[PDB]
Amino acid sequence: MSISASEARQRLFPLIEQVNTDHQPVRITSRAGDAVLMSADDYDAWQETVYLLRSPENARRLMEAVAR
Amino acid sequence: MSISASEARQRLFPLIEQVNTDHQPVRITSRAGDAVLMSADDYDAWQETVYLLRSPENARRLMEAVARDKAGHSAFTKSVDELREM
Amino acid sequence: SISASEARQRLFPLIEQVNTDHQPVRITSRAGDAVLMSADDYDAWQETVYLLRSPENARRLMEAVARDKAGHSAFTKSVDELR
Amino acid sequence: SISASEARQRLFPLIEQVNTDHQPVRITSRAGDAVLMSADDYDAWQETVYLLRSPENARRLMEAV
Repeated sequence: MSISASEARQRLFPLIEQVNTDHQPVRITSRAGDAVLMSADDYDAWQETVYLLRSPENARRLMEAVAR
Repeated sequence: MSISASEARQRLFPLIEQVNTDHQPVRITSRAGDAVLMSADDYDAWQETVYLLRSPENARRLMEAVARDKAGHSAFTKSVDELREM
Repeated sequence: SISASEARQRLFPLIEQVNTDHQPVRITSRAGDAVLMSADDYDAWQETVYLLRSPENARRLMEAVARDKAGHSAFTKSVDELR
Repeated sequence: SISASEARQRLFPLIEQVNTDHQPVRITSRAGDAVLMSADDYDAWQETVYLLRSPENARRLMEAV
């Protein structure tokens, strides 16, 4: 799962299945710059958690509630 | 709040009570420079959380665990709700 | 956001786009949903929170980014003053 | 870490250390535990986290030249 763009183009569909089951990023290569394909749920989860880390109480809340 | 080093020297027990009740940091101001007093549990919880965030997959797992139970839900919702206010 | 059919068609232009404006693209499909972002945003996100494990590293990152913008010329000047 | 009664005796040198060393100090006490850190370092930490919300800002943190 570090591949050329032209191959990522043909395999796009299984690559979407993979990213949703694996939850690892796929590094895509090109003359145009590299891209990462990742699952929407991993992306959302990461952006949401970094937003919540704005408030240091929030991590304590989250940690405390898990361990319940 | 924000107070001088000279009064914080006097009021250290009550500022630590405050910091671990209201969870708002206290700026202590002085000739040298200024400092911030906060709750240690807030501080450590933050660090350890960031330690676990090695990759987006870890963020997803942490969101799962929050999704597991009623305790996770309300903690999460409350945090979202504060964030909606500010 | 765009479908996977279309993302498959336009992948090459989407790869250059995502590295030009640096905005991620949401891709929906019957197989599931993905996002496509530049490898640079992705690495920068991961690395930057990893650095932030110690909150003290935030000041250090700001100082490094400022040294970066200032240039090699600011450092040569320091060298010269030290002599 | 240090007790709150040691920290009271030495609050000035402590505020100076924390600004010079750019490392926090843990304070343990009867009223619970607290962390003392440089105000500027606290502010940079809060600001950086705020910023990290976009993957664009993160990119500009990494590729700042």
